[PDB]
Amino acid sequence: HHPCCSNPCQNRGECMSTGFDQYKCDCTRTGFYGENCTTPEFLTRIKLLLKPTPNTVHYILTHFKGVWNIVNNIPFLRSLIMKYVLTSRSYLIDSPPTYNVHYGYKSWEAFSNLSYYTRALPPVADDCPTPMGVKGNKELPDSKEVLEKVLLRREFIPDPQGSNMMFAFFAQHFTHQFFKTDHKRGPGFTRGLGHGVDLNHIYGETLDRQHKLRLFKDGKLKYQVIGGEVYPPTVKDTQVEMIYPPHIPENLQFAVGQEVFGLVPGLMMYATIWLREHNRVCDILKQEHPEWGDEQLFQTSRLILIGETIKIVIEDYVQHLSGYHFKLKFDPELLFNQQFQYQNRIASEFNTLYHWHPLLPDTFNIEDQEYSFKQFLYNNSILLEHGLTQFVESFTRQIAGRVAGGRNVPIAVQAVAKASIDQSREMKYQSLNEYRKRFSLKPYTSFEELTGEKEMAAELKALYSDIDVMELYPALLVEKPRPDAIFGETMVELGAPFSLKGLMGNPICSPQYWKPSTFGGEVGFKIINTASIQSLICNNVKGCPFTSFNV
Amino acid sequence: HHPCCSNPCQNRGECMSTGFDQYKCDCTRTGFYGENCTTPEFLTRIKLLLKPTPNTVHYILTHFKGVWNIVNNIPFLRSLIMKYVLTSRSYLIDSPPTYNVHYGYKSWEAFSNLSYYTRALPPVADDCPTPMGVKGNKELPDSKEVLEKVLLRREFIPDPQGSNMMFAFFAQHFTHQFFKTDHKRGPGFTRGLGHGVDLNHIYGETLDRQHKLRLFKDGKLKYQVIGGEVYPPTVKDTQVEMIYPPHIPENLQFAVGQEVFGLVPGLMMYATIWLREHNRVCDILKQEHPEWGDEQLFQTSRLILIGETIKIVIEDYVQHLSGYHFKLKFDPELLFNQQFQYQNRIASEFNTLYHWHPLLPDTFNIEDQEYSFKQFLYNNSILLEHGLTQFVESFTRQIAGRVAGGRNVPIAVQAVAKASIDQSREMKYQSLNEYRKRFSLKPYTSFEELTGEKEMAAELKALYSDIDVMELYPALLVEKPRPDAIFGETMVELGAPFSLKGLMGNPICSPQYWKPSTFGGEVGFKIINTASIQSLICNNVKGCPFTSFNV
Ligand code: HEM
Ligand code: HEM
Ligand SMILES: *[C@@H]1O[C@H](CO)[C@@H](O[C@@H]2O[C@H](CO)[C@@H](O[C@H]3O[C@H](CO)[C@@H](O)[C@H](O)[C@@H]3O)[C@H](O)[C@H]2NC(C)=O)[C@H](O)[C@H]1NC(C)=O
Ligand SMILES: *[C@@H]1O[C@H](CO)[C@@H](O[C@@H]2O[C@H](CO)[C@@H](O)[C@H](O)[C@H]2NC(C)=O)[C@H](O)[C@H]1NC(C)=O
Ligand SMILES: *[C@@H]1O[C@H](CO)[C@@H](O[C@@H]2O[C@H](CO)[C@@H](O)[C@H](O)[C@H]2NC(C)=O)[C@H](O)[C@H]1NC(C)=O
Ligand SMILES: CCCCCCCCO[C@@H]1O[C@H](CO)[C@@H](O)[C@H](O)[C@H]1O
Ligand SMILES: CCCCCCCCO[C@@H]1O[C@H](CO)[C@@H](O)[C@H](O)[C@H]1O
Ligand SMILES: CCCCCCCCO[C@@H]1O[C@H](CO)[C@@H](O)[C@H](O)[C@H]1O
Ligand SMILES: CC(C)Cc1ccc([C@H](C)C(=O)O)cc1
Ligand SMILES: CC(C)Cc1ccc([C@H](C)C(=O)O)cc1
Ligand SMILES: *[C@@H]1O[C@H](CO)[C@@H](O)[C@H](O)[C@H]1NC(C)=O
Ligand SMILES: *[C@@H]1O[C@H](CO)[C@@H](O)[C@H](O)[C@H]1NC(C)=O
Ligand SMILES: *[C@@H]1O[C@H](CO)[C@@H](O)[C@H](O)[C@H]1NC(C)=O
Repeated sequence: HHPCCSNPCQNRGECMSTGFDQYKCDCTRTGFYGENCTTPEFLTRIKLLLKPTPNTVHYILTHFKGVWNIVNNIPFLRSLIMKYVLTSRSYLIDSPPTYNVHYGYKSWEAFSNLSYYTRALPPVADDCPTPMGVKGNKELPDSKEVLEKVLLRREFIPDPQGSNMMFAFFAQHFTHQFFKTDHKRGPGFTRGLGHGVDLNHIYGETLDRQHKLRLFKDGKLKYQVIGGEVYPPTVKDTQVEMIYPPHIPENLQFAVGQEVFGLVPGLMMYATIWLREHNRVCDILKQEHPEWGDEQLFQTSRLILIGETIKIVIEDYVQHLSGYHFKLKFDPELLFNQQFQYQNRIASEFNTLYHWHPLLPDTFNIEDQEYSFKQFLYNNSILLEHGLTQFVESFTRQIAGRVAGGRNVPIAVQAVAKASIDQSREMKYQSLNEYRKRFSLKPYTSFEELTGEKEMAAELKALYSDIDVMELYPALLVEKPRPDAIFGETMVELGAPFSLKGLMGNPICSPQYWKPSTFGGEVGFKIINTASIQSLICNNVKGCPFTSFNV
Repeated sequence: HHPCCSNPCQNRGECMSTGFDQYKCDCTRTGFYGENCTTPEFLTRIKLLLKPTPNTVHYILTHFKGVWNIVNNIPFLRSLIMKYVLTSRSYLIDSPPTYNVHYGYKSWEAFSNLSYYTRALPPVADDCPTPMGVKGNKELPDSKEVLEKVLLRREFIPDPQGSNMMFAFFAQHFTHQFFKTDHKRGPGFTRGLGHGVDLNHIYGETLDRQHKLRLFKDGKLKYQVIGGEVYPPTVKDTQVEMIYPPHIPENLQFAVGQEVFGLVPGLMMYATIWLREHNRVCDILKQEHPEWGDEQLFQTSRLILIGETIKIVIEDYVQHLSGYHFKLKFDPELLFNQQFQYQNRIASEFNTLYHWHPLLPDTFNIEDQEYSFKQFLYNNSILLEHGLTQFVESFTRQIAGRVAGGRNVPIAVQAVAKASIDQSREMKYQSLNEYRKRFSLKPYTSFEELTGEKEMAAELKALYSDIDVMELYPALLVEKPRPDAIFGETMVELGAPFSLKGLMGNPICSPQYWKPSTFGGEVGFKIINTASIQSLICNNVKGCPFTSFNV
C-alpha cells in the first residue's frame, strides 16, 4: 500500500513515495526538519513557546469588554488588530490551491480545473489498509448509527449565542452561492466556478441565465408586482430553470439566480430582498449618471452589491458568530502593505464544516403560525401570505439551534446529515485529528476530551474505537462548545481561515479595484462602506422593521 | 460624445463620466492629484527627479561588461538586481485584471470571463468623434497605405543582435500557447483559457484532447517512429483535430497539442522536440519512482516541462533579446518576501506587440535547399526529409530579420501585417502615445523622433497628421531601434512587464509549489533548474547538435 498512508509528515511537510515501501517528507518552509518534519528550527522553538492556544486567544477576545471598548475607538489600534486577524487566518490556506478529490499530489489538472472543490488535506490514498490510512478498524462505523446515536435532535437545543432565523437563513442564502455541488459529477465537484462571493445566486452562474433575469432597462433585474409588492419574476416569464415540485402554481415559481432557492421561503425572502437592493442601487446610479446605459448600470450595481455583501458578512454576520468584543472591520486597505493573494478556490472541507443544519428549528414560526418542515418546504405561498415585513419581524425573534454540543440535527433533515458523513468517506477525507494538526490544533487524546461529557463520548468510543480515526463532520457537531457558544474550537479554527481568505481574496478588494471610480464614484463607494444587515432590510422591506442576527 | 474621449486623466488615474459632458478623474494611489491627476505629491516630485529614463538604464545594462562580469559572480548582488527587475516590471501590470474590448470600466463580466483577452488600456468609447478619441482626422489613414509605405520589406534587414531561426520559431511556438485568438468571437477573444505558460500547445487545451494525445502507459504522450526517429502521432491515429489543407496526406497530418502547428515545419520541429522531452522526463521519473502510475508520471512531467519552459524563456530567450551584460536568473524565491500576485491574464496589446513577422527571412534555408514560403508552409515532408538534426544545425546558422527600424515585413505575409492594423482599430486601441504614457514613457513629439530618421517619418506625417494619433502596432515596427538592437524603446518597455509578469505569475512559482516534492523530488527539481535551450536540443535531437538563439 501507499507509503504515505500513515500520514507521517508533520507540520505541513509533504509526503512523497520514494519506492514501494519508502517515503520522504519535504519540510521546505515548515520551520521544521528531520525525517518527519518534527525537529523544530531554533526560531520555531521560540515561536512555539510564546504562542497562545486558540482557546486562550478566544478567552481574551470574549472578556475584558472595557479594554476592547477603548481599543475599538482607537482607529490605528483597531486596524492593527484586524490586519493581524486577516493575515494570520489567511496564512493557513494554500493559495494558489493544491489538492482535490482526485489528486493527492500537486498537478496542473488540479490547479486548472475549476469544476473541482479544492482540498485543505489530500485524500487518503485508494489502497490504504484502513479508511483513515493505517489506524482504526477495516471499516468505519455505520453512518446511520453515528447519526442516530450522537447527531439527531432529541429536544431542541437553542443557540446560547442567540442566533435567530434571520441569521440561519442568511448563512444558507450567502453560502449557497459558493457551495453548489455538481451531483452529476460527484461530491468533490462544484457548479460555482467563480469560487467565491460573485453573487451568482442573484445574477445567475452563466451569462445566458443572467440575461434571462435582466430587464435590460436602467440596469435592473426583472420582477413582478403581486399585491403591490415587488417579487422575483416567474419561471414562465423568464424561461429560467428552477427546481420546483410539479404541483407548484405558476406565479409561485419564482425565478432567481440560484436554481435551488425555491426550496425554502427563508431563501426566497433574501432572494427578494437582494433583488430589490439591486434595483434600488440602479435607481441611485441612474440619478448620479443620467448618461450611463443599462449595461454599465447593471455591472456597476453588481460590484456594489458584492461589496455590500462582504461588508455585512464581516461586520454583522461574522461579528455576531465570533462573540468577540473586538469590533471587526471590512477594510481592503488593511492588506495593501501585506503579502496576500487576491484569489480563492472553495475547499471541500469548508463546504462540509458549513453543514449547519442544527440551526434549523422544529417549526418555522411566522406571525401566529407554526409551520412544520412539510408545510414550509417549497411553499412560497407563506411568503406572499405574511409578507416580507412579517417574515423579518418573526425570524428576528425566533431562536436558532446550537450547532456544536451534540444531538441537535432535526430529524426532518436526517438524510442530509447522513449524506455529509457518507460523502466525506466517499471523498476519502482524513480524520478529525489530521485536520486539527493541519490547522495548528492539538490532536484530541480521547472522546471525552472531544465532547467534554461522558455519554456521547462512550457511544463514539464504541463505534470508532480510536480517537485518531474520529471523523471531521460528526466531530464538529458533537464537539464541546466554547462557554455559552454556538461552536467548538475545531469549527472556528478551520472555518475562520476559509471564511476570511474567501472574503478578502475577492478582486474588488485588490488595490486596482478598491477605488471610488469602480463603483461609479463616491456615492456608490459609500453604499458599500456603510452597508449593514439593518440597512439592507430598512431600504428594501416595507415599514423598515428592526432586524439583527441575534434574538 | 463620451466625456472621457480625450483621455484627460494622466498618470494611471481613471476617467469616469459624471454627466453627459463632464468627467471626473480618480487619482487614488497614482501619487498625483488635481483635476487630471497631474499635480505630483512631494514624494512623487522627488522620485521623478531621481528616476533615470529607460534609454539610460538600457545603456547601463548593455555597457560596462567588465563590471557586470563581477556583479554576475556575486550571488547576493545578482539576486538583488534580478529581484528588482521582476518587481519593477510586474508593477506595471494590473493584477487582478481590469478592462477588455467590451468593458472600458471594471465589471464582474470583464473580471470573470476568461474568453476575453484583457486590456492594458481601455478601448476608445464607441461614440468618440475620432478613432483615437478627439485628436486627428475623422478616419485613420488607409491601412494598406501604412503597410506599403513603412512596413513592407524592400531588402531583407538582418537583426544586428544576431537572432537566428531557432529563435524565431521558438518565439512563435512558445507564444502560441497563450496567443490563440478565437476568430469565431472576434480579435478581442482567446481560446487560451489558462492565460499563460500551461503548455497547452503540447498537451492540448481540453481534457478530451489531452487524453487523445496520451499513451496512458508510463505517463507518456503517443508518438510514431519514422525511419527510427520519434515524431508526433497522426490525426488518424489519435482523432485529434488539426488545421491542414485538403492536399496534406494522412501520414503527414501530425497531431500535437496546438491545432495550428502543422502550419510551418519550424513549429513542428519544436513540437517534436518537446514531445520527446516529455517522454524523456517520464523515463527519468519512472526510474526514480517505480511505484508511480501513469497519471502521476504524466502530471509530474508536465509540471517539470512547465518549469523547463520558464527557465529557458528567462535565461536563454529573454537573456538573448535583452542584450544585457547582466545575467538574468529564473528563481521563484526572489519574490517570496515581495508583494506579488501568482496570476495573470493575457493582454490583447501583448498579443499585438508580439506580431514579430519581420523576423522571418525571405527563404528558409535547410542544408543546401532554399525554400520559398509557398514551399515551406504546411510542408512536414521537409522536416522528415532533412530530419531534426539538420533542422537545428540550419536554423541555428540562419539569421532572422530586424523587427524595429521599418520596412522589414516579408511581403509573403503582408496580409497578416495589415490584419494587425485593422484588428487593432476594430478593438478600438488608444494611440501609441497613450500606451507610452501608460508604461511611464515620454510621448513622442514628432514622427522624426519616433523613427530616428526623415523619410519614413515624412510618409507617416502625411498619413496621420498628428503624432498623438500614430498607432501602436506600426509604430513598434518603424521605431528607432536601440543601437544595433532588434527593438526600440516602446517594444521593450511594454513587452518586458507583460513577459515577466506572465512567467513569474505561474502557480509553479508560488511558495507552496516551488518545492522538490512538487516535481517528484530533487531529481525532477534539478531538471527544471538546469534546463537550457542547448540541453533541450542535446537531450532530444540525434547527435546533440550545438545550438543557441544567436548565429
Ligand atoms: C429548511 C432548511 C434546509 C433544508 C431543507 C436543507 C436541506 C439540504 C439538502 C437536501 C441538502 C443536500 C445534501 C445532499 O444530500 O448532498 C443540503 C445541503 C447543504 N446545506 Fe442545507 N438545508 C437547510 C438549511 C441549511 C442551513 C440553514 C445551512 C447553513 C449554512 C445549510 C447548509 C448546507 C450546505 C453548506 C450544503 C451543501 C450544499 C452543496 O454542496 O451544494 N443548510 N441542505
Ligand atoms: C512562416 C512563419 C509564419 C507565418 C506563415 C505566420 C502567419 C500568421 C497568420 C496567418 C496569423 C493570423 C493573422 C490574423 O489574425 O489574420 C498570424 C498571427 C500571429 N503571428 Fe505569425 N506567422 C509566422 C511566424 C510568426 C513568428 C515567428 C511570430 C513570432 C512571435 C509570430 C507571431 C504571431 C502572433 C503573436 C499572432 C497572433 C496569434 C493569435 O492572435 O492567435 N508569427 N501569423
Ligand atoms: C475537470 O475534471 C473532470 C473530472 O475529470 C472532467 O470531467 C470528466 O471529463 C471526461 C473527459 O471529458 C469525461 O470522460 C469522457 O470520455 C470518455 C471517452 O473515452 C466517455 O466514455 C465518457 O463517458 C466521457 O464522455 C468524464 O465523464 C468526466 N468526469 C466527470 C466526473 O464528470 C472535466 O471535463 C474537467 N473539466 C475541464 C474544464 O477540463
Ligand atoms: C517518523 O515517523 C514514523 C511514523 O510514521 C516513525 O516510525 C515509527 O515509529 C513508531 C514508534 O516511534 C514505531 O512503532 C513504528 O513501527 C515506526 N514505523 C516504521 C515504518 O518504522 C519514525 O520513527 C519517525 N522518525 C523520526 C526520526 O522520528
Ligand atoms: C464571455 O463573453 C462572451 C461575449 O459576450 C460570451 O459569448 C456570447 O455568449 C452568448 C450566450 O452566452 C451568445 O449569445 C453570444 O453569441 C456570444 N458572443 C460572442 C461574441 O461569442 C461568452 O459566453 C462568455 N463566457 C462565459 C463563460 O460567460
Ligand atoms: C487578543 C487577540 C489578538 C489577535 C487575535 C487573532 C485571532 C486569530 O489568531 C489565531 O490564533 C490561533 C492560536 O493562537 C492561531 O493558531 C492562528 O494562526 C491565528 O490565526
Ligand atoms: C542596473 C539597474 C537595475 C536594472 C533596471 C531594472 C530593469 C528594468 O527597470 C526599468 O527601468 C525603467 C526606467 O527606469 C522603468 O520605467 C521600469 O519601470 C523599470 O522596470
Ligand atoms: C522588394 C520590392 C517590394 C517593395 C515595394 C513596396 C511594396 C509596395 O507595393 C505593393 O506591393 C504588394 C506586394 O507585392 C503588392 O501586392 C501591391 O499591389 C503593391 O502596391
Ligand atoms: C467559523 C467561520 C465559519 C466564521 C468565522 C468566525 C469567527 C471569525 C473570527 C473573526 C476569527 O477569525 O477568529 C471568522 C470567521
Ligand atoms: C520585450 C519583451 C517581449 C522581451 C523582454 C526583453 C527584455 C527583458 C528584460 C529582462 C527587462 O526587463 O528589461 C524582459 C523581456
Ligand atoms: C403552504 O402554505 C400555506 C400558507 O400560505 C398553507 O396553508 C398550506 O397548507 C401549505 N401547503 C402545504 C402543502 O403544506
Ligand atoms: C485638465 O484637462 C482639461 C482637458 O480635458 C484641460 O482643459 C485642463 O486645463 C487640465 N488641467 C487642469 C488643471 O484642469
Ligand atoms: C514540400 O517540400 C518538399 C521537400 O521535402 C518539396 O519537394 C515539395 O515540392 C514541397 N511541396 C510543395 C507543395 O511545395
